[PDB]
Amino acid sequence: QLTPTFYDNSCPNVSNIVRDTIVNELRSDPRIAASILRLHFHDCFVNGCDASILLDNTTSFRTEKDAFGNANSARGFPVIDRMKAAVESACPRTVSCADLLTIAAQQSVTLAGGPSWRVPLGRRDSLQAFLDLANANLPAPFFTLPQLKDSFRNVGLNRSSDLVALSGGHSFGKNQCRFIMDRLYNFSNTGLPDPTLNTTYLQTLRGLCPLNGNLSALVDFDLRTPTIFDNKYYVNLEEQKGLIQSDQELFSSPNATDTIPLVRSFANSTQTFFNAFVEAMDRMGNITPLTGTQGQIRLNCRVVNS
Ligand code: HEM
Ligand SMILES: COc1cc(/C=C/C(=O)O)ccc1O
Ligand SMILES: COc1cc(/C=C/C(=O)O)ccc1O
Ligand SMILES: [Ca+2]
Ligand SMILES: [Ca+2]
Repeated sequence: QLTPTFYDNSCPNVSNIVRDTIVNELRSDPRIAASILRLHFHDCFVNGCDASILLDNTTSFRTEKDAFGNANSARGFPVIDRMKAAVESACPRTVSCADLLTIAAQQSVTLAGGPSWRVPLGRRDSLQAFLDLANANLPAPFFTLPQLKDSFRNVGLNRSSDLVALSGGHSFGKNQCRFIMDRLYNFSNTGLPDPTLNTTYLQTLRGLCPLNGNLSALVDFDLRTPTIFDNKYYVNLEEQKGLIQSDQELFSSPNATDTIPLVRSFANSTQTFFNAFVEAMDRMGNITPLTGTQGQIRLNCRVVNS
């Protein structure tokens, strides 16, 4: 069983080292906190939270970094190496990359103004990466609500509260024009913009993402508080101002009978959202972990030991 006190004896300062590393990085890159949370998410949705996503290419297996969901998207890997090196110096061969990334995600959320809690620990590192599993498991921004739900259930999260609460991760962070071009100019081959996108916001987004423009240009997930982790992400949905398709569907989809009340619940109370996010976060963090003697304590998160 995973436990929050796993390193209280072997490395009582792991959480502190991780925090300081993020605090320093945030001064030169205010997007790092969001990037790190996403890395933990993409790690857990592929064979569980086993740091498989941090592994680089080998002649035997391809890195998950080249998955459609990570390629020219996932970021912050060097920052993870920095906190890892620091932790290894403070406590040699003690903290796994999988646990490190979990703590890093929790600290990122807290540093961004989100809830604060102690994540369960005791996960160990994988001996391989799963590129194909990543392309199949990572949900896409153009997914319908049914697909989004299927995606979460596929990894072990059956609750709609998991999807709605974890989707709150979009209360900060950036998104490329590339993933909303369809919503702005030609949604589902209708030749028209997505009707579930507020017309006034549509205009704003079209200005940031003109047709035939830079598809790599970055746009904020939350027009209200772009870098602050809060429940404003849900208020946007209620106003049809969710950035990507997968966001707005939680409130506009014909299959959203169960997600709508959850969206409103989180939008009405920060405490309600924070509690659900913590609960959902720990559930995601409990997806098929390697524990005990399974897997290893990777010294360099990029490669398997020795
Ligand atoms: C429900 C399905 C989800 C889909 C379809 C989805 C899709 C995406 C997309 C398209 C981006 C933009 C990537 C880019 O432009 O390169 C992104 C970024 C992000 N996502 Fe999600 N996401 C989902 C769930 C989540 C979850 C569960 C979390 C974490 C709890 C999360 C946290 C983030 C963060 C923080 C960013 C911004 C990262 C950065 O700015 O570096 N996402 N996601
Ligand atoms: C970067 O932040 C920290 C680093 C350490 C390192 C200890 C060691 O190397 O023994 C301890 C506490 C910290 O908050
Ligand atoms: C950029 O982020 C994502 C992209 C995809 C898929 C892209 C594609 O199939 O072209 C899936 C999940 C993601 O989180
Ligand atoms: Ca993984
Ligand atoms: Ca916000």
